[PDB]
Amino acid sequence: MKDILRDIGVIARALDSISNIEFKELNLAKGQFIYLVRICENQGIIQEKLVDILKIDRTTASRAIKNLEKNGLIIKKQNKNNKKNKLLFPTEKGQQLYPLIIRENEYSNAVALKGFTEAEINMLTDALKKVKENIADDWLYVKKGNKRSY
Amino acid sequence: MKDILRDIGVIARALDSISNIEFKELNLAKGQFIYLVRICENQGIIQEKLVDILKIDRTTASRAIKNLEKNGLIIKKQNKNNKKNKLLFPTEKGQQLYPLIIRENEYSNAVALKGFTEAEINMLTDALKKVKENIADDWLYVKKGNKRSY
DNA sequence: CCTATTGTTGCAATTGCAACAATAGG
DNA sequence: CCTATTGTTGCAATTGCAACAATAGG
Repeated sequence: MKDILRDIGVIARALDSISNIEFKELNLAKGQFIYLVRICENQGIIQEKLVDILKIDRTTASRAIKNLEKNGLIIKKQNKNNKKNKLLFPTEKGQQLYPLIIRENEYSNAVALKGFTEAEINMLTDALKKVKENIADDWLYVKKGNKRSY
Repeated sequence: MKDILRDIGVIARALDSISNIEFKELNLAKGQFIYLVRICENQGIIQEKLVDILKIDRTTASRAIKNLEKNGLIIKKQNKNNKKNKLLFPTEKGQQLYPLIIRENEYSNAVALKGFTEAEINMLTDALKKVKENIADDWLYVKKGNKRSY
């Protein structure tokens, strides 16, 4: 069985570090861009749903989202039928940053996917989607506190 | 073209968070285990070379390597020919941790590579190798300070 | 002498395990 | 009432852009 955890970890460290440095121009912090991007596509969704689809810690997302709302990029309004859910909507400062973030994310994507044909990227989109699903259960299994057996 | 950066970010966050909590029992910090894995297999390596292979910040490294030596997990040695380079070697408690660490990583890799035939993982190893190489230039590009033009 | 390497700290922010809250929804 | 959901703070870290120092190797 050949390792894959290493390269995927390397590739993510680079792409995230590039995005952090480039987005510091737009005053976005270390990991704050992954939230607003997802919040802009799915308007009004909840911390717990983002925590699930993004696979980050809940407390880490809580304070990181507190700044995006403090610094005026998103707004957390509540629903009349739910006293606990906080529906996270983007502001006009956030709606204008989304087309720019898509360009850095897409240009970094084109640099990373340089050399692949249209069929090769789909074979890689499917392979990564499968790996993302295979690891989803064990992430919450360890996140809850349960001990793995190996 | 389709997007690949998003899934790669999710997979690397989950695999890292799983490894962090499970290596917390072995008194390794938030991201310290990635260094010791490489130092054990590359004895006499320098901190700068690790920064290049792992694609993490140089300041993030140096501060983290300090704890690795401060907590007796590795050792910083000086050479005769070079008063600038610090050849990094693991301690004895560092060597005994290596077969355990590549046992959790090995199993996390098997969970991630679930349902792939032996050929499908090679088509994935070779694919991720290019993506790692394709992004190698642009990361040091931005890290050094030069602005990127789309 | 000169420039790229190799390596460290000053703030200042993020990160995340506990540990604790409070509603949802039976 | 009960339990899963959803959420925030306490606090001790790591993390990272500046701003530095110091030898390597011409």
